[PDB]
Amino acid sequence: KKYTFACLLPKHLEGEYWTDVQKGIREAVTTYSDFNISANITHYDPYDYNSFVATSQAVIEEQPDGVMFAPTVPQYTKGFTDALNELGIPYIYIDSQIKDAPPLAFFGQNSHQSGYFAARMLMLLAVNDREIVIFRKIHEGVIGSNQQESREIGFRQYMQEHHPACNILELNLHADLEDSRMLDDFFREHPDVKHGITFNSKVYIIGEYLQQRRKSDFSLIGYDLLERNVTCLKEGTVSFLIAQQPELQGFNSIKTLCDHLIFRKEVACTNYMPIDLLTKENIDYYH
Amino acid sequence: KKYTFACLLPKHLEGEYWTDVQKGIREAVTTYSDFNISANITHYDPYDYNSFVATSQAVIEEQPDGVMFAPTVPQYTKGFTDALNELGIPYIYIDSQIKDAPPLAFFGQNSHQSGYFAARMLMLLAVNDREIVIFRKIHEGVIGSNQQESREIGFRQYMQEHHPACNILELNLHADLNIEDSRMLDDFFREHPDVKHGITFNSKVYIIGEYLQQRRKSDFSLIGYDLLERNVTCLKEGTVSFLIAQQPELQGFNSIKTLCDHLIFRKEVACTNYMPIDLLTKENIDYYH
Ligand code: NA
Repeated sequence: KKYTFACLLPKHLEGEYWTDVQKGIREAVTTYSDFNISANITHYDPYDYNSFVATSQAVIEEQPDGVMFAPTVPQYTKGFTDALNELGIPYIYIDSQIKDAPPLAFFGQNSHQSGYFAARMLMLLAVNDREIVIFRKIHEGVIGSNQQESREIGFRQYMQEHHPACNILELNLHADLEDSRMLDDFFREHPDVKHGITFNSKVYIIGEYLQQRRKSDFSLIGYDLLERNVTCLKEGTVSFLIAQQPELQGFNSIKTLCDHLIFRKEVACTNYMPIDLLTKENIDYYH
Repeated sequence: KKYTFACLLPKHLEGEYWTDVQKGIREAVTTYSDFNISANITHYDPYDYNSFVATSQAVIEEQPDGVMFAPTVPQYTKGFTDALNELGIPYIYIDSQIKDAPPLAFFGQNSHQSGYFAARMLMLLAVNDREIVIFRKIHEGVIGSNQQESREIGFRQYMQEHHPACNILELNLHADLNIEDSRMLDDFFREHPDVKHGITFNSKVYIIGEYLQQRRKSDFSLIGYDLLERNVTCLKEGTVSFLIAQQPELQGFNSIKTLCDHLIFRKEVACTNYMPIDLLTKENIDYYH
C-alpha cells in the first residue's frame, strides 16, 4: 500500500496563492516516487470554521500516514490536532502555527516579524505622510487567516513604536463582493493618502484599480508573487512585494513527513521561512 | 585515480567573502563523494602578476580535470585561460566574467542589474539629497573586479535616468597604504559635512560602517554588499541600512556540481547562471538562509 499524506488547504482558484504550495507538494511527490507516496489534497472555506471542522474530520477518518495543513483559528483546530496526536498521526502546520499545540514541524513566516518588516519598508516610502491605509479582505465577519491578522499586529507594533503620530486607516473589502465602489468611496473620503498596504495575497485588486483610473499618485506594498501582483509591481502600482516561498513550504512539508516516517530521521520543528523583498529591479533574478 | 577540481580564489582572511564560497565547495565535495572527487583550493595574490602567474602555472601543472576561478584583475589572466583551453581543461567563472575569454559556465550576479537595483534602493533612502557618495577601496590603483566596475555602471545609469541632478561623489581608500582608511574618511566628511547617504560595491562595507560606529556618527547610512559577519553587525547597529546578498555558498556548490555533471555525468550545462539580487535589512536578516 502507498503512503498517503493528507494535505488540508484553503479553497481557492487556480493561479491564486495556494496554487504554488500545491505545486511544491506535487513536486515532492514525484521526487520521492521510489517510495510510492501520495498527496491527497482537500480544501476548506477559510471563512467558515465549520468547513474546517468537517473536512478535518474526514481527513482523520481517512487515516493518512501523515498530514500537512494550514490551521484555522485555534479553538476550531484543537479537536483535529488532539485527535491526530491521539492516533499517532504526525502533522505539519504551514502558513501559520498554533504555539500551544506543537506539530512535528511548522513551515511559514514569522508573522509578527513579517509585519514589522513591512512597516519599516512602508515608512521608507511614506516617510513624511500623515496617514497610511491598510486594505483587508473579510467575509462573514472574519479575516480568514491567522497570518494576515498576526502580520497586521506586528505592523501596528512597529508603527506605534517608530511613527505614533502617523494615522492608520483601514478599509475592509468584501471577499466575494464590488471592490471598485468601496475603493471609489474610500478615495473620495480620503483623497490625500498616498501609500497603502495589505497583508492578504491580492494587492493586485487595489493595483489594477489604480491602473485603470489612471491614478499614479498612490503605491502599494503587498504579499506574494501572484501573476497579477507581479504585473502591478512591474507597472508601478505596487512598490514592493513580500514573498514567502510557497513552493518550498509545500515541498518541505512532504519531505519532512518522509524524513520522519520513511527515513526515521529527526527533524527541526520550527522552520521560519524568509521575508523576501521584491522590487521591479530584482524580481527577474529571484528564484 | 580520482577527479580533481582546482579552485583558484583570491587570498583572504577567514570570515571574508570567499569563506562562504569555500564552504559551498566543501558541501559539494561531500555530496558527490560517491564519484570520489576532490577540490584543490589554492589562493592567489590578485595584484602581483608574477605571483599570480606562478600559482596559476602551478595549477595548470597539477593537470586538473576542471577549474573554477574567481577573477580579480582580468588583465593578468589571458595566459591562464589560453593555457586551459589549449589543454582542453574546462573552467568556470564565479563572481566576475571575462568577456574576451568565455568559460564553460558563470555563476554570479548580473552586475549591471545589481547596480541599477542598488541605485533604486539608495534613492529610496536619499530621496531629497543633493549628493551621495560611492566608496571604493583600490590596490595599485586598480578597482580590481569587473563585477564591481559593472555594478557601478548600472548604478550611474539609474541615477542618470532618475536623479540626473544628484551629484555623485567618490572616495577611494587605498590598500597599498600608509594613508589610513580612517584618515581618508575624516578628510572626506570634513570637506563634505552635508553628504548623508553612501554606497560601496565591494564586500567590505564594514570598513565604513565601523568607522561611523567608532565616531558615533549617526547622520549617515550605507548600502553594502554581502553577509560578512562584520557587515551584518553594522546592519544590526544601524550604520548600514541595506545589504545586498548573492548567495556565495550556492555559487561555490554549483561550480563543482556543474563540473561534475559535465565531466562525470556528461551532461549539458548553461553558461550563464545569474544569481539573485537579495535585499536584506535589520528586520529580515535573521530569517534569510
Ligand atoms: Na482575508
